[PDB]
Amino acid sequence: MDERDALRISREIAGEVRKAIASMPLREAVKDVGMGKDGTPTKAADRVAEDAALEILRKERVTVVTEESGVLGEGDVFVALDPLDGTFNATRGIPVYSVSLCFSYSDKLKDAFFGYVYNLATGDEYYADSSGAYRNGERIEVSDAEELYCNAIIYYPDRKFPFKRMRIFGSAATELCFFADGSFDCFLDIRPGKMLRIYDAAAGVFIAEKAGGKVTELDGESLGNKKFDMQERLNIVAANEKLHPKLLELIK
Amino acid sequence: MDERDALRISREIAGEVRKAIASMPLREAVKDVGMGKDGTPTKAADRVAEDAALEILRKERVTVVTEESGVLGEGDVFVALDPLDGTFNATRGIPVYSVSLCFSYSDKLKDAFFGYVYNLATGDEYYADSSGAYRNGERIEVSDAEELYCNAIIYYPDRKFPFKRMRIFGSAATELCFFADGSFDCFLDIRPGKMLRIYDAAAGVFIAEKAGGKVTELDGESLGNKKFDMQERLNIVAANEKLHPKLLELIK
Ligand SMILES: N[C@@H](CC(=O)O)C(=O)O
Ligand SMILES: N[C@@H](CC(=O)O)C(=O)O
Ligand SMILES: N[C@@H](CC(=O)O)C(=O)O
Ligand SMILES: N[C@@H](CC(=O)O)C(=O)O
Ligand SMILES: N[C@@H](CC(=O)O)C(=O)O
Ligand SMILES: N[C@@H](CC(=O)O)C(=O)O
Ligand SMILES: N[C@@H](CC(=O)O)C(=O)O
Ligand SMILES: N[C@@H](CC(=O)O)C(=O)O
Ligand SMILES: [Mg+2]
Ligand SMILES: [Mg+2]
Ligand SMILES: [Mg+2]
Ligand SMILES: [Mg+2]
Ligand SMILES: [Mg+2]
Ligand SMILES: [Mg+2]
Repeated sequence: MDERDALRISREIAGEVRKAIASMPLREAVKDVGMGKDGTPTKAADRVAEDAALEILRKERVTVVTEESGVLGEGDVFVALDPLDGTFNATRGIPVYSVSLCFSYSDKLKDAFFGYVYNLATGDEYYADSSGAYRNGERIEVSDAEELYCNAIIYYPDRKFPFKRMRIFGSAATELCFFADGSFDCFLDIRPGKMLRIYDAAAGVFIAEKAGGKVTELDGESLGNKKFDMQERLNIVAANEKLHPKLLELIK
Repeated sequence: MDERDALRISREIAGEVRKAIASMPLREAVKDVGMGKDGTPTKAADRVAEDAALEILRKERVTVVTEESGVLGEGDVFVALDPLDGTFNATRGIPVYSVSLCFSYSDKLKDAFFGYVYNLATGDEYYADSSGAYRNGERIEVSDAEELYCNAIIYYPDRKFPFKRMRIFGSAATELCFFADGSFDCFLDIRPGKMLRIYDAAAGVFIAEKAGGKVTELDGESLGNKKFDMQERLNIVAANEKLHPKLLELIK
């Protein structure tokens, strides 16, 4: 499987997940239907989305690490799948949620070859491959902002900060892309619990890097050894290479 | 002018604002075109929205307090107009922004008779009159949550807090409605600078009250005396009666 196969497969998945979600009424979608393998409830919305995605992915030689159903399959290509990221938004009719896919040539993030985030509410398509990062077919890149007085997405502000603005939308996959295209100057999940799972962030990180962003853990260590398994957890500091170290110092 | 007149006029305005905005490309929309009478730049998108709204409002015996153009007209009915609230979002293709209108029989919020917020990106319609609060025709009401461990919209988190989730979408008009319909358990703008302007909050406050929410200033004081002028500024604590005082204690 190569980066063109991946785009083809992801698009097909985005299409089916969109169909499934849309043909579900809010009152039915918000319902708890079971316990995710991740340890959090699976909403009906999560279930229908994962089903449509898994239906397509089983026809491939891959191992899938997906939020509601855990690890599936045997292949050597590894796929981190968030079938529905921003489920809380989705169930409230709030239009920020996406299906997220990252593909890797091993169970570690450093071997990622394709990242893909499709906003299921707006239809915006983000992906990145060896050629670069795209929003709706157009090349994107991170902003040139050098100042801490900038536009930040941050989980969670636990003190007074210097940012121009702070936002929290409730979907890291999509929010990493907001950073990837330059809409926001930086992205930060600095929650002490390390809440981010591999499928939440893998795609977005990959896209943001292709878009020129520097993306690390809290101390600035590489994300390269982050594993595609249910146990993996992440803190993230993303910014252009000039803003990035200023952020590291700010949270020290 | 009564509460049915206001509904008719607000809907007409929403339709025209959506038309005006949608007919503009992001690259043209995002441009600074002037200085608002509020003291912040007016984007192209802000200007075209305001123009559409003012064409319809100039034909009524009203005084309009609007963000980009300031105070206008001489009528005894006062209208707080945010022609585009969430402009930052709108210019970035982020689908959380609205046009906001509160109508009052005096220049003080205590005499408000109609509240209206129309999401320009999703078409959701929120309003409230003497009969209650509506989302897209359907009656709404705030959540019953009693615990601080709840779903919060808060500007801005500046210390560790007890909430289940924190969200910041960048449009208080819409976010006040998210609270009004129970999607979030509370809404807080506690910024030291007291940043909210009358047209940012008036409608949303009105709708949220009709929905059962208790909505006050920082110290629990009434909002009734808040004036429909450019000088007015607000901090907000909104919740159901049970949750509200717990929040007041939390932020002391
Ligand atoms: N983004 C796809 C459509 C989809 O994935 O739904 C395309 O451009 O064809
Ligand atoms: N991840 C939760 C929110 C949170 O706990 O940050 C959600 O479903 O949105
Ligand atoms: N998924 C959320 C929904 C809610 O808070 O009402 C939870 O139960 O934590
Ligand atoms: N990463 C989790 C937590 C959050 O964003 O609140 C999610 O995307 O929902
Ligand atoms: N919400 C209006 C339509 C609009 O204002 O655009 C209606 O119910 O017809
Ligand atoms: N009102 C600003 C955001 C903020 O200062 O919170 C904007 O949306 O442009
Ligand atoms: N309206 C914002 C836009 C931005 O921050 O890029 C500003 O005041 O500059
Ligand atoms: N633009 C956002 C935030 C702010 O301006 O304070 C609002 O007014 O709702
Ligand atoms: Mg789950
Ligand atoms: Mg998910
Ligand atoms: Mg997730
Ligand atoms: Mg302005
Ligand atoms: Mg505005
Ligand atoms: Mg506003």
